[PDB]
Amino acid sequence: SKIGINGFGRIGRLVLRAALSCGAQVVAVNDPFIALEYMVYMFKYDSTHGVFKGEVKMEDGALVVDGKKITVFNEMKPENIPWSKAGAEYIVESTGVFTTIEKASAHFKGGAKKVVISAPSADAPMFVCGVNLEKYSKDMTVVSNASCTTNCLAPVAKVLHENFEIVEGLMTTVHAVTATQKTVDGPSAKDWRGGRGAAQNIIPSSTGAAKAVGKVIPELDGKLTGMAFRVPTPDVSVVDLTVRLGKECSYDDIKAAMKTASEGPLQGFLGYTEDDVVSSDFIGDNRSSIFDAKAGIQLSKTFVKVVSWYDNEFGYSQRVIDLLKHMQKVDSA
Amino acid sequence: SKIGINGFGRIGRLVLRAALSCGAQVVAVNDPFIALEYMVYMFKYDSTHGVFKGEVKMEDGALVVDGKKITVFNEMKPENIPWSKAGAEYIVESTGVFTTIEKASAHFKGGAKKVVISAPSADAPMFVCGVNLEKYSKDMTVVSNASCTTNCLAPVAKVLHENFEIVEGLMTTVHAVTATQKTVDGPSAKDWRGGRGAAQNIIPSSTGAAKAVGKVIPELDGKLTGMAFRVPTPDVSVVDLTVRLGKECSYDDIKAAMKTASEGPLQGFLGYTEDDVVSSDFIGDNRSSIFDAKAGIQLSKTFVKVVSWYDNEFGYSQRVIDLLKHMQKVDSA
Amino acid sequence: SKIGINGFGRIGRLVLRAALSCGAQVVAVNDPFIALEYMVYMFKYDSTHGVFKGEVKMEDGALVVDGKKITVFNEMKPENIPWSKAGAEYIVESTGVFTTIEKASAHFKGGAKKVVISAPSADAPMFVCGVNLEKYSKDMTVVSNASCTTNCLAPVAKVLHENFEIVEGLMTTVHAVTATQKTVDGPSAKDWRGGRGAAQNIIPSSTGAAKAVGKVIPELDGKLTGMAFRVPTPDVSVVDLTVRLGKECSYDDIKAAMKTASEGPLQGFLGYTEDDVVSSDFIGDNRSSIFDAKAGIQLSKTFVKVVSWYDNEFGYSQRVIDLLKHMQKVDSA
Amino acid sequence: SKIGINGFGRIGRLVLRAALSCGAQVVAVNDPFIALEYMVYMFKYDSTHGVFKGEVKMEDGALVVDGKKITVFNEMKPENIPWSKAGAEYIVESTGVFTTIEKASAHFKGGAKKVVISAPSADAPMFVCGVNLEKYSKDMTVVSNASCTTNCLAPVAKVLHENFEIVEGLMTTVHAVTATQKTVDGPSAKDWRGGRGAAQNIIPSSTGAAKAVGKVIPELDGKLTGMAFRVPTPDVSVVDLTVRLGKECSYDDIKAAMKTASEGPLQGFLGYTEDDVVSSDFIGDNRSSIFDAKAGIQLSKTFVKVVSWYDNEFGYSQRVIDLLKHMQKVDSA
Repeated sequence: SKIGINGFGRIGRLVLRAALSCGAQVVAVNDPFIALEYMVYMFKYDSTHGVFKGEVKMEDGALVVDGKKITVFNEMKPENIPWSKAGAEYIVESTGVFTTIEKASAHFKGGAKKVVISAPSADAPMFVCGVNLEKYSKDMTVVSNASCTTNCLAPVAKVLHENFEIVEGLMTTVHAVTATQKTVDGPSAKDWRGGRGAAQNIIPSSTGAAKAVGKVIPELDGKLTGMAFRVPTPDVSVVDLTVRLGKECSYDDIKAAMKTASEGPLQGFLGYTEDDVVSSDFIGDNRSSIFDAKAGIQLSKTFVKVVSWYDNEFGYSQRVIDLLKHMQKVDSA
Repeated sequence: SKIGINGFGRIGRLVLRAALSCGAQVVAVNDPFIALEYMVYMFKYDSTHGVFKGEVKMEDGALVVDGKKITVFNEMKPENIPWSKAGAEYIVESTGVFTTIEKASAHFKGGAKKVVISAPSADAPMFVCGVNLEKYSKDMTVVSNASCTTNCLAPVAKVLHENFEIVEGLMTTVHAVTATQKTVDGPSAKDWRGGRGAAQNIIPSSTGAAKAVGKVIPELDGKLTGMAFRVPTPDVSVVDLTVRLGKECSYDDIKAAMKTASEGPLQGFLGYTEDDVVSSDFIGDNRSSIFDAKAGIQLSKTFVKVVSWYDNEFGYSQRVIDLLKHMQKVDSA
Repeated sequence: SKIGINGFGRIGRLVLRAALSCGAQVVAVNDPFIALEYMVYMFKYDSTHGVFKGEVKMEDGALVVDGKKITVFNEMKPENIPWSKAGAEYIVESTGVFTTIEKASAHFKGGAKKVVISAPSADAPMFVCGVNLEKYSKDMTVVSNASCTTNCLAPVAKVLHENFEIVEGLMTTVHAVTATQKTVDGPSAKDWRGGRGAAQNIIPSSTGAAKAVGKVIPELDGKLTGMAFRVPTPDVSVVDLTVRLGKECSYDDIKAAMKTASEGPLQGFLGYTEDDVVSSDFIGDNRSSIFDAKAGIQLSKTFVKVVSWYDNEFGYSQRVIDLLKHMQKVDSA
Repeated sequence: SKIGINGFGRIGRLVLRAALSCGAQVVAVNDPFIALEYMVYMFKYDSTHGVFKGEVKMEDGALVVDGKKITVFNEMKPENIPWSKAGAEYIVESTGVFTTIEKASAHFKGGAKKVVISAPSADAPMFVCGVNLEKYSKDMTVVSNASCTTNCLAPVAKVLHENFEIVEGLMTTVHAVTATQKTVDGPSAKDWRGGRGAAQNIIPSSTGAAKAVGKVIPELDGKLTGMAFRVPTPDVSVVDLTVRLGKECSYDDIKAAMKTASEGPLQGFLGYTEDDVVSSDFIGDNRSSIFDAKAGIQLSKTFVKVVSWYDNEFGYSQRVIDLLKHMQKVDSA
């Protein structure tokens, strides 16, 4: 294993924090606007997932978590980050700014070599664990792993459709506060309705069902669209999908299906429940999207609605490491 | 005008304070577990809509609000509440415990006569402002006015449908906490997942869109269903409805259809905006349902989603007041 | 060991939950208002501390947790609960209604034997770990363990005082919502300003600075008093304590005083942090009170302010376990 | 009357909307990072305060509110702002950046003349309404007007002291969120424990009790100091003062010192109540500081604790208004 974490906040850290609990190589970190000694404190403590326990302290000028020397670097320009002097071959791009094959590639200049963009990209392919896989192979150097939501409907589409089809469909995500969403009104000079007070409000949000779904499981590319509400909730989020379906079924079969798949092949990615209630239970639930056989579920013959919940902050976080992995296997020879 | 408001917490209250921004008659209130000096203090102040101005004091042993003595009484059972010695014509039920003609009816015994249920009834007619109207005449003694969510969907159904037909559809209301929602887990002995931490979580919710709607705008009795989530938000609540239409059209006209309404006949009930953002603004917006033309709206050819926000606590408040009135011109002759 | 936990809400549970991370003996549980089957569900799930892993299910008509048969009973009257056919000698009392020697003693009639009140009581002893101990011996049958604030302030008192003496103090507790605190106003028929909306508001609250502290640590019994603020927070709580000191010293020795103590004697019960920030970290932190060296601290000669945070839900829960324990050692022989 | 408001967010704004409720002059705004038509929308609508009714529109390239052409401008450095072509006599400084005599004088260069610091300064005088007054006269061109908390303490200390004296005192401010306080952990490079997540947590806050009170009411420059907790709460706030008195007296006369002051001199600045509870009622209460008489107030013969709330957003908003007014009486001749 060998990895690298360009920048580090929400994704940046759990991705790291994830690497660790999994079997991922410690690395190099590189985050301007955060000094070596804030990261220790800044990754050791977590409002929502919280604290940690490793040997989390600095030493010979860098971060040593759990007794393992992970260089940390800084530079407001990646064509500059070392990985030559450094020697971490797989880089993860966190930042937010550096989303396109053009903006990533830039890694190398410095000295570097293979990349994964932790967000949705306009040119870069767009892996999602279920289906990612095959579509994926070694030609690929700057792969991109489509978001949290996409990762939540991905699974859930695949089941639904292939198995009953999906002819047309809509989706509501009930997002739970994000980095952006301001503490109390203000600018979103671009994002305007989320310039507003993030804690008193139910606030719409343009999103992407369109996005990876079409872009990942292409038989679709054109049948799903969808929206989002951002709510006080600190970390969960329930994706709301309604389908005109195709193969008349019984809400029931919706059940069985997702179950048969929770174990069969979506094994670790889709989960399935009926042991109800839940709510932002999932907080810390390394998973991908879980099916709630019974809650917010409802049928009308071939017109159905399902609920799937994520953990936005870290189901995804585990995935980057799984995307991250999978490739090594293939990539490595 | 003579009123009566059996009980008073959320509806009981704002329906009190409703009455007086109108041209309503004061009365008699009758809330067990609540003494006269609690009420004044308990009406003067509202965390959500709050404070007031009225001459808010006890006098010659009853409530005097805005220098206009309105009795108040207490008894755990309405077949005993005065209205005899009282002289309070139309009586409104808030409590919750007394929902059906069987249970309202009982009013009389004490000495009574004219009544409306602030909630869904089993047997009771079920007027909604827009449509309620002509279906309703004086045969009806104990008529009910189905709820908050419903009140927000009538309007929007009736435009949509009548106008593009609606063949099948689905709905998500994002409720904002209620009376019920435990402040930190606990029994819901009957209502289990909203027993849970109503301020950490998004919690599913059986609801009634087929409810009032079907049993209000008959032609549908059967094509709509839906569910709910209670989110932190102290007072708002966006109704999400998806429809397979009937008459192909373009989310556009969904636009003008709702606009012509807001003005034409759906005057003061349905509202419509295009000046976006909005959020939990609506707080204190005597209205009923507001189409949000552009927000959490999406089209796909004859498959669509519309978004309208309520005000659970008092858009409905003004309605009882109008169901309440309407009743009088007709009823009184 | 052999226990019994009469009832189970916030305390009954984490008290259960408690026994088990220790080496406490499971038992019998006895809660009107809750079926067997809802317990399992109500015990393994938790907004704030959540999920568990236990062999969490029922069997030959009881609760088996982690393959260990704990009987469950329900009766609205404890002089009625088995402890007889039951064989469980130390009962714990969570309810809330049964706070006095008079009220507890009760137990026995049915058949039973030895008890602790996880509440503050009129007449029963009032043990708190740090100090409690010695003043405690086998005479006491229905001894009680004064609350969490107290649990919070004993150590922090005892350290300051014995050590720089303490001539007069005041205290503010920033409490973090409770069972009571209605989700949207309402009755508080005896408790009024915590009948109001407790997710919108900073709502004061009478409290027991005086309570258990005088009553626990004698020499004070007249020098401390306080108040509380309930804030949105789901679970932590910070005691703010001002003292006119006695022995001049410097904010500093306040520091070593507590640190030297974190290790010395208040060992597991007092904490001490200089590694700042913290905030409602402590979430799930089996402890007692932790002193935050530098945060919410301030000096001026011998007039000072100190800050310790709790975990009202579950530092306290460990303690009942400890109180519950020690007794055994004394009591048993 | 002529005003001018450099920048405009939380204060900038309500000082606009404050002026207006007044008899202030409209003006010209000047807020880089915000377009003419976002202003209008951003002036119009408020999560906490909200909406308006004004003739809120853009016209001949400026904002006309309430049919009053108030010019707007944009550039990232006021030594450049017009006020010469322009003609708005008194400039008010909001932004944040530009807090010193040095920093505002800067204004001039462009063309301008008179100024106020809606913020604490290091070199600019510090006027609070109660005491600012006389200390103030015309040799002062770029005057400063201490902040929220201060404004809340000023009156309360002023009565207490003068009147019972104040020897040693400490304070707790229970602030409610801020422009800054990140909604999900994160940077606070300068201010770290507030970089942490503002919505989950109770979070310390350095403050200045020391600040303007010392530098306001001369006589104390040295007897007080304090801290702050931010909580969820969107907008209200309560200053917690504990004091070693000097003149003995008893909780009570604390009452009437404060009550006779509301009427007498602190007339419309300190307000005082006993019809208790309140809470984050205050929301929009043009005022300054209100003494809650009986709420988390406690004596012990010359050691007390008085509680007073503010409305940080806009009690201070009206103040700028009259610091501003007053200046004009004098300033003009």
